[PDB]
Amino acid sequence: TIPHLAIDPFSLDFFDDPYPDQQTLRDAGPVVYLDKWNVYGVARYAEVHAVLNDPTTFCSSRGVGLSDFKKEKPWRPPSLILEADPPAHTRPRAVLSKVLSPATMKTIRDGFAAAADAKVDELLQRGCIDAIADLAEAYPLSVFPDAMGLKQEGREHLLPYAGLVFNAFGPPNELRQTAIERSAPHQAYVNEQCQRPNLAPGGFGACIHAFTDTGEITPDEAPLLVRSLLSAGLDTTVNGIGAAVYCLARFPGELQRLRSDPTLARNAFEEAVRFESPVQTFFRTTTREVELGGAVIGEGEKVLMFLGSANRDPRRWSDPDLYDITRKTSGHVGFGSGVHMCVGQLVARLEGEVMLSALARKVAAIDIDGPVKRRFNNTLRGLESLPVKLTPA
Ligand code: HEM
Ligand SMILES: [Cl-]
Repeated sequence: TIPHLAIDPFSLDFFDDPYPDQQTLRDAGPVVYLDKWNVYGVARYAEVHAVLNDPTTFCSSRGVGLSDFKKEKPWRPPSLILEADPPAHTRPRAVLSKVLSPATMKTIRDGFAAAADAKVDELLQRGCIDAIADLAEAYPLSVFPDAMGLKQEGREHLLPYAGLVFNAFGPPNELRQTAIERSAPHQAYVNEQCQRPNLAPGGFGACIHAFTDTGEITPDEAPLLVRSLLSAGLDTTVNGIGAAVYCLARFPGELQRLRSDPTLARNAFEEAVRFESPVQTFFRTTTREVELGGAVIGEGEKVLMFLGSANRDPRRWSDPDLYDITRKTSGHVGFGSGVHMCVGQLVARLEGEVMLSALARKVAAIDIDGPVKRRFNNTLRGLESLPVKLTPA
């Protein structure tokens, strides 16, 4: 009843060009079995959305990577938010929601926007830049560590640590095992910065620690919730902003529409998140035998969700393979869906909006002028290098 496929969604061949294989996965059926890793897969929007929105049946506390925490030891202490189910999930989630809330966004927006405008002005003086290192990486590095309240020393560990986290959700392939082999210095740095005395007043980290007396979290939970933001909040935005720049370089008609109405900046970024889905995949584990899209899945089984595929499923989207900055993107799953839906989405959108606004107001053309290089990661999609020439407006 369930078709078996040999596609390896964690192979470099897949990362290099996932879209044909994702159509094969969607068209094979609502539920597939991936013999390569002995997991179920769902690649259509309908089933991905259904799985995300039934956390009781498709739980996260046994890991959202391939590894089943009931069978293997986690490579690090489990996340108190990502790798927790209700009810344990609920109060830590509420704390991070209030830390990364609308009020916090109002406090940081002006500085995030000034930093984006200044970066674009700087890049325009250079003309020919690498939109990854010099923009997608440089801009979040110029705002997010400071907003966290991190000291200056040691920030070179942040991107390696995040790459490690997202590789570690994958299977035990060379990407994962190499990342884990080199991880000790990055974990040591990150875990240390999660302690209250190392987080500057008023930053996201100090705000988490300041929530440890309401009855929602205890002081011993705060370091791991800081760890969540340092795991999830930098590399994702790098790939999201890089995706948006890549899209504007490949779809010049859409750059021209954005220039003509810079208030499209926020939707242009959201559409980039749908179109390139920086977080491509992750898992749930079934807590019982369940029927999904006509197929029966046993208890204790890993289910791989293809978020990027769901965001390109023609059963849900018109012209899914077009980048359209006026698309109604509501319902895309690039930030997830349901109780775990990205708690940092307002930070992500703020960064992407103010960067695309700066581009819309200051740049007339973005032309690829060098070899484009992909960055390979078990669960993130993004570029390693994006050489562009920026023409000033
Ligand atoms: C374009 C940027 C981003 C993308 C594409 C993204 C994507 C996602 C997705 C798909 C999930 C759901 C995971 C699941 O259901 O298992 C998620 C959760 C989460 N994200 Fe993001 N994210 C982004 C930015 C951020 C930022 C900026 C932060 C923090 C400042 C952050 C922190 C978190 C946390 C803590 C969770 C766990 C939430 C929970 O389990 O309740 N993310 N993200
Ligand atoms: Cl760690």
